Amino acid sequence: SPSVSDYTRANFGGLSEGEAQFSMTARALLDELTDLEGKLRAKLDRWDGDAQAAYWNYQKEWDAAAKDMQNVVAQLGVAIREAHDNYQ
Repeated sequence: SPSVSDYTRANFGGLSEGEAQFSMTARALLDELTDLEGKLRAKLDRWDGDAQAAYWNYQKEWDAAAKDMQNVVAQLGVAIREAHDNYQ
């Protein structure tokens, strides 16, 4: 019943809403981890040697996982723009 055009605009609306939600979730996670790293580093000098070594390995892992979310939303944003025929 609706036209091809009606369904097409509806689909681009959904893509835009989804992209914005995934972007807000990625930004929220980055803020929370940056805040935690500040708190942990305050007295890192007073930790046991083995625990200090653990920190550098575990920090590396949680930061990489967060960075991956951010890369995914960047690529999705570009793909959606080009699907709209917008190359600027």
